[PDB]
Amino acid sequence: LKGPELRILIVHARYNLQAIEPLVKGAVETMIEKHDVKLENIDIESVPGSWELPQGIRASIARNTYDAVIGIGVLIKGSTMHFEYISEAVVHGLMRVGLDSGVPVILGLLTVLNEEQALYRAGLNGGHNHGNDWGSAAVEMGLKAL
Amino acid sequence: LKGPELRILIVHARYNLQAIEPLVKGAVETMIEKHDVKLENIDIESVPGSWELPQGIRASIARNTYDAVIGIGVLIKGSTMHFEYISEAVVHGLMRVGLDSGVPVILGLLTVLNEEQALYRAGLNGGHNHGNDWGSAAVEMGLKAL
Amino acid sequence: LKGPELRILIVHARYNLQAIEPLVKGAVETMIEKHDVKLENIDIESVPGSWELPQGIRASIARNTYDAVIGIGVLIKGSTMHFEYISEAVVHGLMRVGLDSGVPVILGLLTVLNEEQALYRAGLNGGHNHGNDWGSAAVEMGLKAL
Amino acid sequence: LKGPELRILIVHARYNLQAIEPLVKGAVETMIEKHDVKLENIDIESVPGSWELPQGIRASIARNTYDAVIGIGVLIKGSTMHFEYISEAVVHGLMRVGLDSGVPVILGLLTVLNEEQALYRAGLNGGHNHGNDWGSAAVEMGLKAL
Amino acid sequence: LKGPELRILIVHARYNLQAIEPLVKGAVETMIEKHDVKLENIDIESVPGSWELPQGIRASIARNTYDAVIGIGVLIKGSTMHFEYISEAVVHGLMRVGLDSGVPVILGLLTVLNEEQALYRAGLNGGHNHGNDWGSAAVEMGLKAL
Ligand SMILES: O=Nc1c(NC[C@H](O)[C@H](O)[C@H](O)CO)[nH]c(=O)[nH]c1=O
Ligand SMILES: O=Nc1c(NC[C@H](O)[C@H](O)[C@H](O)CO)[nH]c(=O)[nH]c1=O
Ligand SMILES: O=Nc1c(NC[C@H](O)[C@H](O)[C@H](O)CO)[nH]c(=O)[nH]c1=O
Ligand SMILES: O=Nc1c(NC[C@H](O)[C@H](O)[C@H](O)CO)[nH]c(=O)[nH]c1=O
Ligand SMILES: O=Nc1c(NC[C@H](O)[C@H](O)[C@H](O)CO)[nH]c(=O)[nH]c1=O
Repeated sequence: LKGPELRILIVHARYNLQAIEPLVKGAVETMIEKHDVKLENIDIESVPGSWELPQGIRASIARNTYDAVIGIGVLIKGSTMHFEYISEAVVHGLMRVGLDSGVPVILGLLTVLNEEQALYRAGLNGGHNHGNDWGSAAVEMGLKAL
Repeated sequence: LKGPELRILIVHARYNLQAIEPLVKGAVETMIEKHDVKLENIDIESVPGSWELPQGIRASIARNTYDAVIGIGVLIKGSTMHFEYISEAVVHGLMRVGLDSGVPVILGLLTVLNEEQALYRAGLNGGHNHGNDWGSAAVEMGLKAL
Repeated sequence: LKGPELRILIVHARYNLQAIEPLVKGAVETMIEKHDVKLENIDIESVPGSWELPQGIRASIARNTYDAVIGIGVLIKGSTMHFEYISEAVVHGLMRVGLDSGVPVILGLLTVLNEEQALYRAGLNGGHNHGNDWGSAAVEMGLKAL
Repeated sequence: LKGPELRILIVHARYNLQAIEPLVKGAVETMIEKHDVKLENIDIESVPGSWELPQGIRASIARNTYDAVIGIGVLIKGSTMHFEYISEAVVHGLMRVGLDSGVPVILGLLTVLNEEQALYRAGLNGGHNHGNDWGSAAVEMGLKAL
Repeated sequence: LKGPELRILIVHARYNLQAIEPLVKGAVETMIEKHDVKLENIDIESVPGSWELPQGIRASIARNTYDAVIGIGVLIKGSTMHFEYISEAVVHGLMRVGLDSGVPVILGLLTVLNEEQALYRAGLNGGHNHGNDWGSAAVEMGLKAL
């Protein structure tokens, strides 16, 4: 599946940047190299934390036109219930924004127990980079939308 | 109950295809063989993962007209909280799409602890294929809708 | 409280019929015998499972006019997380349908760990039939709605 | 803070009346004695159970005009998952009704493990009556609304 | 990032004031000192408890115009399930208000097991004041909104 005409938006948070960067890279590279997406057609915005993800995406969806958007963030369990509540709220938020707008929203949210799990799913320490999968999913949903 | 005039949509994810195929088959066969649904009147779309299910269904519901739709996906517990949050979000999502559109959405989502449980509910290893039940449910809700 | 003019709708699922029948009976009998509701004024629809409850109710609410509706279903914990997710989604769904329509929706949903608990709350094995309470609640909310 | 002109609505369920009455009293008395709210300006409706709370409040909010409303109910953990699902649904429902209507809805819902805990929070057995706090909150939000 | 023209709203609850004051201070000081936000351009409202947070914010969002709002509250686990249900409802409520209005809502909600954890995240006893981070997040989201 190739989408030379696809316009993709990527909004990522900045918490746990060590895990986030590889994820964004994987997503971008895969779209470009495996799906012929054009670098100029990929916008990359960022927000402070995962909580801002739904809101950041919604604001951008109103500004420009995209065929698909990927929300990327990394939530790690802490000592409080903060993680549980934010996670639940962000996941529902992302789903709402996609259903409300009609624009496919790909879930690049990692909700892990600790750092190691995040890094692993970002392709480090022998793991598989999940951003790659998200890249392909974005392309696919973008096309099926047209 | 027979629905020769019913138009049914089936959207399934592609994760855990070993479990998904039998489910789709069961659903289709049952509708055709037990309810006189016409093969030509059954559309089968697919999406990457369960997360795309609500969005895929919504997009299609807008394109064409269906009497009922079946969302099929298989979520398996992993090492992180990913499973819990995606499950909760997809289930609420599917319910929303059905209530928003007025089109009956049948739940063919399996949320299991491991592969064996999925395969079992797909009719393998002595289990009962749940896709069959979903097929009948779709037909029934489609008729009651008219 | 008597509601001779009340029009009540009862939508019940068909899973765990052993527990469902007594519940419907209790609800109907109580409304008729204790509240003077007229048998002709009580519609009884059914759907495959609890998941279809919100959707079934919504469809009917659009067709005819009712003063109150009772959603009856029985969900039993199985081996997977299926029970937890369906339960949460159905409960939110029923609440939405009632708030969206302005029509009182009485919760006749049992979310139990096993069969015995269901049967018991259906008035068998020394238990109290909860359908009765639901019957009275429906009548009361219907009147307060007018 | 005094609100002589405030019109307050109180909707309470009837389950666990032993705990509910003290709560309503505390709320009413505090508003009157500490905030100069007029007895004639306080409406008190009731519903069967906590599930009817959101619906009861919504119906009344449409009938008359209020500056604030207090939802009072007592949910006690039983042997099934009933408590968990009803609790979650009612809390979300009350929040929705307030955000939808723009009318402040004060949470006078107790979600406890057993009777003792309820009675205690109702001011009995050495406890502090929480209805009092709700009374003050209602007055405060009602004023800030104007 | 500097926002001399930004208008920021801060709504905080009054429960656990020992933890709330430092949080508000941190937020305000950071915006002013690190982002050139003007003291006159920062409104600070308050509400009784965290439950009133979404409602308070919504009311204010309707009155005036803000570029971003920060919701600050502290919920501590008690002996009942009260904490769990209020937390879930408030977090979803805040997300809704931001998505509904299009105005960025920063989450300054602490959901902790005990006081010590709250104080610690408020910058006391060797901890880092989280209000600071919230201040920067507000400024950032406010600008990206314009
Ligand atoms: O706290 N842990 C995390 C976190 N908190 C930041 C929050 O999303 C937000 O920026 C403000 O709290 C309120 O606006 N954000 C993440 O993306 N991952 C975490 O693991
Ligand atoms: O991860 N496990 C699973 C899964 N992840 C895929 C996800 O739904 C989606 O494709 C992207 O994450 C975000 O768009 N999807 C499933 O259907 N089952 C699983 O068991
Ligand atoms: O599975 N257990 C149960 C159940 N599944 C059926 C489901 O509601 C529905 O019919 C289809 O899954 C998707 O449309 N329905 C119940 O009322 N109780 C249960 O205990
Ligand atoms: O069951 N326990 C409780 C309860 N059930 C009643 C329910 O709210 C309703 O009246 C009907 O079920 C469906 O309409 N209601 C409460 O306020 N507290 C409880 O502790
Ligand atoms: O109870 N514990 C807490 C609490 N209850 C107050 C509640 O938010 C509200 O004021 C009324 O209950 C209903 O309107 N509020 C908090 O901000 N933190 C807590 O730790």
